[PDB]
Amino acid sequence: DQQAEARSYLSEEMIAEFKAAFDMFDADGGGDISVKELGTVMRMLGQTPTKEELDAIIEEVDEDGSGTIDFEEFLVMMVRQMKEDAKGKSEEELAELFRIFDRNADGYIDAEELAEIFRASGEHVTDEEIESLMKDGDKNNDGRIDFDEFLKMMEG
Ligand SMILES: [Ca+2]
Ligand SMILES: [Ca+2]
Ligand SMILES: [Ca+2]
Ligand SMILES: [Ca+2]
Ligand SMILES: [Ca+2]
Repeated sequence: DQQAEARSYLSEEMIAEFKAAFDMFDADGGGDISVKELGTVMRMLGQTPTKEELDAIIEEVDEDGSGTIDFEEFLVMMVRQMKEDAKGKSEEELAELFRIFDRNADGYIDAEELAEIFRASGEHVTDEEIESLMKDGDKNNDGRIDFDEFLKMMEG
């Protein structure tokens, strides 16, 4: 089920990129990645994992209990890393967006700060538009916009 889902998330084109990586990691070309093969790749990345630590990573994926990671398990592993990064890059955009707007960085975006950003972006925006904006974001009605409110406004 997890592998089927993983598969559906990737394109032919992505799978083949991953078969290639998989094949490289698969040092003996046997079709599945062992604790030894994974360690070589991790050591390479500069880490010092113990055999138990490698065994653990494999368990994250190991749905047939072989103690090794085969291709179907590899994509699940890759897709999990792909979704985590996308999520992490998405959050970084939001944190920094809020940081650009909050020029006096008191942790809140006010109507003036809001205006300057659109101003700076090169777009028109009327005092009525900003007003509408500030009133739809101000959920606790204190006139300013906090990170909680901003997020709600962003992801909508
Ligand atoms: Ca295709
Ligand atoms: Ca192998
Ligand atoms: Ca397995
Ligand atoms: Ca501010
Ligand atoms: Ca508020």
